[PDB]
Amino acid sequence: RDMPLDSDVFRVPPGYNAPQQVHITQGDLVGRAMIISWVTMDEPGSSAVRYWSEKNGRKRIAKGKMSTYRFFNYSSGFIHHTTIRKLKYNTKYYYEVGLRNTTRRFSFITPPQTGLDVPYTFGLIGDLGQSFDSNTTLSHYELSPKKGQTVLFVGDLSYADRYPNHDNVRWDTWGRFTERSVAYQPWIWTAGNHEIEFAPEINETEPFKPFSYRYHVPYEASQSTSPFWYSIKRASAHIIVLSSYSAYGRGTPQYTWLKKELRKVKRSETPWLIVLMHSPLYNSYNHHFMEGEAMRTKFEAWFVKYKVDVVFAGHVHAYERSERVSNIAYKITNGLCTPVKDQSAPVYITIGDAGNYGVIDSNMIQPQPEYSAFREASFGHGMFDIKNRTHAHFSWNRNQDGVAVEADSVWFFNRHWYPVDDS
Amino acid sequence: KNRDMPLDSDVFRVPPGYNAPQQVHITQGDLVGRAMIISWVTMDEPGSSAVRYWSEKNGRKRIAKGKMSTYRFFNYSSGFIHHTTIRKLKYNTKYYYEVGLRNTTRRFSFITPPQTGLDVPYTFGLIGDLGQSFDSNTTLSHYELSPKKGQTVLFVGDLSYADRYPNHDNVRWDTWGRFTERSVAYQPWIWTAGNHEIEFAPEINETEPFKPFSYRYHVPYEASQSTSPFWYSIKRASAHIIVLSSYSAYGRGTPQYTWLKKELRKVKRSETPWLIVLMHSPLYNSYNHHFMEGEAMRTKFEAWFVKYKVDVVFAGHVHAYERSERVSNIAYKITNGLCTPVKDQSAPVYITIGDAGDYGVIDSNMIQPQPEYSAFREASFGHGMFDIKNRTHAHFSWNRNQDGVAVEADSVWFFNRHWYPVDDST
Ligand SMILES: *[C@@H]1O[C@H](CO)[C@@H](O[C@@H]2O[C@H](CO)[C@@H](O)[C@H](O)[C@H]2NC(C)=O)[C@H](O[C@@H]2O[C@@H](C)[C@@H](O)[C@@H](O)[C@@H]2O)[C@H]1NC(C)=O
Ligand SMILES: *[C@@H]1O[C@H](CO)[C@@H](O[C@@H]2O[C@H](CO)[C@@H](O)[C@H](O)[C@H]2NC(C)=O)[C@H](O[C@@H]2O[C@@H](C)[C@@H](O)[C@@H](O)[C@@H]2O)[C@H]1NC(C)=O
Ligand SMILES: *[C@@H]1O[C@H](CO)[C@@H](O)[C@H](O)[C@H]1NC(C)=O
Ligand SMILES: *[C@@H]1O[C@H](CO)[C@@H](O)[C@H](O)[C@H]1NC(C)=O
Ligand SMILES: *[C@@H]1O[C@H](CO)[C@@H](O)[C@H](O)[C@H]1NC(C)=O
Ligand SMILES: *[C@@H]1O[C@H](CO)[C@@H](O)[C@H](O)[C@H]1NC(C)=O
Ligand code: VN3
Ligand SMILES: [Fe+3]
Ligand SMILES: [Fe+3]
Ligand code: NA
Ligand code: NA
Ligand SMILES: [Zn+2]
Ligand SMILES: [Zn+2]
Repeated sequence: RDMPLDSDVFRVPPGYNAPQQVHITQGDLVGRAMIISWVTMDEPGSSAVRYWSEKNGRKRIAKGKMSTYRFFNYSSGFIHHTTIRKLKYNTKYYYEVGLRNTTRRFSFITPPQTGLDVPYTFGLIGDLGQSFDSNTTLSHYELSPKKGQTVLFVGDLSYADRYPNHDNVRWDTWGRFTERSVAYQPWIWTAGNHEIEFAPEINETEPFKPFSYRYHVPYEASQSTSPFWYSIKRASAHIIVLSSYSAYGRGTPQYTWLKKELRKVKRSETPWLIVLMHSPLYNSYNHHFMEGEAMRTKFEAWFVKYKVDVVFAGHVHAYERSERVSNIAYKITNGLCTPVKDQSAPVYITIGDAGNYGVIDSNMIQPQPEYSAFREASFGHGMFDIKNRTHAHFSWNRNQDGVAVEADSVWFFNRHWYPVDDS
Repeated sequence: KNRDMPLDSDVFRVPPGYNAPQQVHITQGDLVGRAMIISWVTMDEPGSSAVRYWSEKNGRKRIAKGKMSTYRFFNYSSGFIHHTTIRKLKYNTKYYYEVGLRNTTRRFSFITPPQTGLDVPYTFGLIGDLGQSFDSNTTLSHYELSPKKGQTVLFVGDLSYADRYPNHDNVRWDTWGRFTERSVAYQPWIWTAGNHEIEFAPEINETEPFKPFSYRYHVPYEASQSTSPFWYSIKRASAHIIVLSSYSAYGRGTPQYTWLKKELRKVKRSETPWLIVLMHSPLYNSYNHHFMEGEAMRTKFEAWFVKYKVDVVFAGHVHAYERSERVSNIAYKITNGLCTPVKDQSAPVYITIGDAGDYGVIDSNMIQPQPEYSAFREASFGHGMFDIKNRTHAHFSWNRNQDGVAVEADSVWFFNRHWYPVDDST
């Protein structure tokens, strides 16, 4: 069910050395920067980005870096990453790439300065892939009247690793296909298991290699030492991105980083505390049942201690919304291993249903457990729409519904600023 | 509070002569025991990485050529580290070897193991969390003086504790190398990485995990088709030893997870009936210190250990001694309430042996009451011995530093899970 190579969504932008696979993401901690990324296929080209605000109309130049990689017998084109800095808040910018030969122009709008009541609408997309289902989900997202301003992407991007030798051409197609969204609004990247691409049989033993060359993240801005875990702040939200497939034992870099990062969160500046990871800690579907248990034993108690509002994950190709529950009272021999209602705990949402390679996960463990509020095996996407420091509205849209139809929706009451039972 | 041996202690003396090799240490260099990695440091100049070696019988002297490396850690600059692999050795024979051939030569010896086989006896020492306190020295002394005669040390992690010093003062890696040489220059120590080897110190711009340890202690990880030094397998006599990394990734689909799943399928109990796992952090631990830190890895690998009938899992990290019953806790399914360990005669025994001395502190606070899964636990310094007699029987003993070197405060017969799975409860 993967879209054929000649699909319209995979068309090559015309013109000699025209930039393609253009994508942007936040480039700093607070929203004044953007990483601009693209690929040129005919020759290295310039890594310069020309950009200007609509407000001041002053054309500026930022210089970046070009890189290449190989994977088995695949050789990449020329990958460009350029960080535009010192941007004004809440301002429309135009930017151009391909300054030496064929120039292409895009735009984005910077977020407002971080603050207590700053509204912002986040899209939720996971396990996207490049099937016709993937295209429908992307269409529904961009047609949504809630108007997403940034996608929180919970992992499993291209599924290129399903192809012979992970045929990395399917990374190039995915980049051309997603450009119509991510060239104009940031996607916040989480690494999933299809990004691991550990393939010792063809001597590719470096985890996350193609993904890490193609998708950069501002990980140094939160004093992380690795691209696979990091934080950003945007509007009223503090977003923590974790790596299900990296080390998280006590004392490891990721564990150390997260422990310190949670102490740095200021709910008086960013009231909405959001965690992204690929593998869900709470999941009542058959597929990947209990894979999240290892990270849960390490980090669940911290999520409760710090009153995380919501944890988004993918991996399971379906939709699930938990109750606020915790399973943190276990001590090996005390028998306390059943999740209980816990209003201090986040809501766990699985949103890995954007299409993958066309397969939905319909097998559910029955009956629906007490910890699960709502689950359905349909393709779709989410929207987390912050109104102010106390209220955020989450909605789930199905591909088989109208683009303005929400099959599930719930009001989030903030755990720090308004801890009322939002059951 | 500071019980570390002072820099001028006799165990830290520098071998005399210009560029004399120091911190000499060996470990198995291949999968089956026909090779040895020879390692050492020269301090005055790079020197030669050549190793001269010969058996005590035929006496034909050969040269193996190795590689030199250096590293920096903050304001520390290492000396010149040599690693050289001697290959194609004969089984069960004594070899002499010489390092420092350019200037000051020093000579040592080792005895290769017998060829792997079903009924091959072999005596393994167990040492965890050694450190360089006076307690550490006593433990090493007790091991060297054992009447049972250890032939290889299985070391379950936390080596030098240099990371406790300001800027992890890597001089304390050098001292530890000189201190331990009296043992490890003559018999292999099998290295497991512990949390004191991570040395993740972003505050001083040292962010490469395991850097000083991995420069100083090499392992034959390619021999078992691992892509990382931090997890690997070796076979020695009748034992198949799997070394895991508590502080590397082990999620589904990760390199270590993938490697272990495939490696367990390669185990042949008719060739190496004793299946032994090493890791730093214990999956079963009834002490307060580090209680339940092993849960995450336990969720991933415990069921595999039972499926493959691992005989024993050795760990350190807790600075005390513990021996579990044969139990498993693998039946949990979130909502089925099955989260209590049960007797399980396919399961390994879990032994915590992280009590060789560290920086001088014992972990004495225990979970009360002693849980059913715990057979024996005691907060004393000491070390262990896993003495394989044959394919059905291995004798494990625990010697305390406060006792005579021949006294075993705890001991138990292991009955092999493949050839003789009798209840061997204490
Ligand atoms: C924070 O955002 C909430 C969601 O928009 C606000 O609630 C909404 O307030 C409207 C009046 O401004 C009201 O018609 C809507 O029904 C309501 N939506 C709900 C409750 O889901 C909230 O407004 C405060 O709380 C509500 C319950 C009323 O008491 C309002 O008068 C309050 O202003 C916003 N909080 C603010 C603005 O402080
Ligand atoms: C493997 O080694 C075991 C320990 O040395 C052997 O058991 C010991 O056998 C002695 C002489 O047969 C006997 O005096 C000891 O009591 C006994 N030790 C223990 C702890 O049981 C074992 O020998 C077999 O097993 C024992 C239990 C008897 O049935 C013997 O008759 C058997 O030969 C060795 N097993 C082998 C070589 O297969
Ligand atoms: C993908 O969806 C877009 C927007 O609905 C449509 O124009 C395009 O033809 C689709 N391409 C496919 C399904 O290959
Ligand atoms: C890579 O190798 C496969 C065979 O394993 C072949 O079919 C494919 O065309 C090769 N691709 C390139 C770009 O050489
Ligand atoms: C490294 O810095 C420490 C702390 O300032 C100092 O005591 C030590 O002598 C230094 N080591 C060097 C410069 O080799
Ligand atoms: C360490 O132990 C050895 C052997 O028991 C002894 O000769 C030496 O003096 C000790 N060194 C210390 C305690 O510093
Ligand atoms: O083999 V002779 O140099 O002691
Ligand atoms: Fe997926
Ligand atoms: Fe220790
Ligand atoms: Na699974
Ligand atoms: Na996992
Ligand atoms: Zn996945
Ligand atoms: Zn430890």
